[PDB]
Amino acid sequence: GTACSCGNSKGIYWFYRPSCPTDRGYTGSCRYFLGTCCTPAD
Repeated sequence: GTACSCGNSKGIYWFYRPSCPTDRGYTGSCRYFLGTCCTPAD
């Protein structure tokens, strides 16, 4: 998986995908170099 971390939140970042499915319990959303970083705590 495309791992991404925001402080303490750990999740997955999507490549150029402006559509982050928040139904996966995503807590935060950060800008990762290659796309949208959707971070819950995985």
